[PDB]
Amino acid sequence: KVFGRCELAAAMKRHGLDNYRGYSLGNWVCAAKFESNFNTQATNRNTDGSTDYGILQINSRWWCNDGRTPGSRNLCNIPCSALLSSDITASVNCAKKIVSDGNGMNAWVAWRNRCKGTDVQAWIRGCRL
Ligand SMILES: [Cl-]
Ligand SMILES: [Cl-]
Ligand SMILES: [Cl-]
Ligand SMILES: [Cl-]
Ligand code: NA
Repeated sequence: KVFGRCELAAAMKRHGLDNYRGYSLGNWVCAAKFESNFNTQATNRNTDGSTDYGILQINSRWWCNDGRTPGSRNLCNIPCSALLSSDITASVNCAKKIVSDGNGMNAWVAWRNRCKGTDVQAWIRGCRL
């Protein structure tokens, strides 16, 4: 599923992501924009052989099981496929664990490089929330 901007903001809010760990909703929307272009089926292979999955490009090295990342963990206790669903519940639940892991949203390198410090409220501008 390819979400609209405000559609995704609303789904993230429903699932309690807004201001989770102090990160306003526009931070999450901006991160999704640059990680997946709002496409739940986004995947991207890393050089190390891990894969990133879904709207927030969550990595199999630590967070989900795909059966093909040797030595990896599955800290969200989910198949990485669950991260590609139209329903974002698994992605949001796992994102909450990632953002609580110590480095905040810096776990998402695209958020650090393209969202951090910017006018992230623009991402929820105009949205009926
Ligand atoms: Cl689609
Ligand atoms: Cl915001
Ligand atoms: Cl594995
Ligand atoms: Cl933080
Ligand atoms: Na894994």
